[PDB]
Amino acid sequence: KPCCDQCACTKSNPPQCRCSDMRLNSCHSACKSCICALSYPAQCFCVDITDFCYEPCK
Repeated sequence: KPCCDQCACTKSNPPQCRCSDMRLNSCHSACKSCICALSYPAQCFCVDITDFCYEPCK
């Protein structure tokens, strides 16, 4: 499951939305571009800009 607690979206049709929340070692299953801190363990964000927000988690 890909979820997202912190979501962000530009006001526009359609909107580009990024997910700001930050995981360790890797991004969620449906993240194309994943950008992590070079360090163990690693702080990974998903920089994808999809045009809808995923739902929260847990």
